[PDB]
Amino acid sequence: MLKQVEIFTDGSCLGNPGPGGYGAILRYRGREKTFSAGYTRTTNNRMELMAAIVALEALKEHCEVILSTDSQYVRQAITQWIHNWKKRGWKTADKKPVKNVDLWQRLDAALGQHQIKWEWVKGHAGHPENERCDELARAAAMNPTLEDTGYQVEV
Repeated sequence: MLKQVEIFTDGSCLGNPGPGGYGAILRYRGREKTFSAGYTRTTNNRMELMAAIVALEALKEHCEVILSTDSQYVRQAITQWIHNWKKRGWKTADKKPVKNVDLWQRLDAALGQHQIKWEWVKGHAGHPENERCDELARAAAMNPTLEDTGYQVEV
């Protein structure tokens, strides 16, 4: 039995927008859950954020999570932006809503219930669980069954 919740996420997209997917692996309680789905039209950044959201929301009590992703998009926002995004009320310098604000808020709500430790691996030097992730991310994109609502060529 693992003392720490462990999450592995990945996201993929064939275009901009194009069919995309995500694969997340959750090591919770004594089980190992596997999430995966593809969306008909979307972006790689929305697929990479979806990975984490869908995984953190499977957790039904306050945990100590360790998250592993090679996503630079998430890294950058967690490391240099998000802090600033709350204080300003989720707005850009030109007073418009940040890109993917719908998912950043959704994720901010999920990150909120837990003790979160981030692990930024390099796309080519991670665990096999990151590889199984990319793999699912890929397969998903090759067969979309859902629609990414909050997607906008826009805002």
